[PDB]
Amino acid sequence: GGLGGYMLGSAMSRPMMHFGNDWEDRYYRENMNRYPNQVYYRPVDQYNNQNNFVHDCVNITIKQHTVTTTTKGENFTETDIKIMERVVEQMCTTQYQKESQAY
Repeated sequence: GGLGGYMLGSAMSRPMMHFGNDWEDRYYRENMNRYPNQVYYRPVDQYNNQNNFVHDCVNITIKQHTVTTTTKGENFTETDIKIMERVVEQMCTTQYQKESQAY
């Protein structure tokens, strides 16, 4: 992620997400193309519970996406970070589910 050990998953379909209010739903519809469609992570063998994996997958993926987006001149607000937190969490979850069923 700038220092080693993370791997990049295949791209996943962006989910329909409902955020519980009109303004965030509209915001989401308009801004969702700006958020990742793939996750960075560390091998599944290296975590105790899916909970950690997910937590880690999320901060690292988002932080790296933030460096590549920022270099390009545009910035994420706190709302961006919040939403990104949720959707990257679901995607990391699908990723854990997928990598662990390696049997």
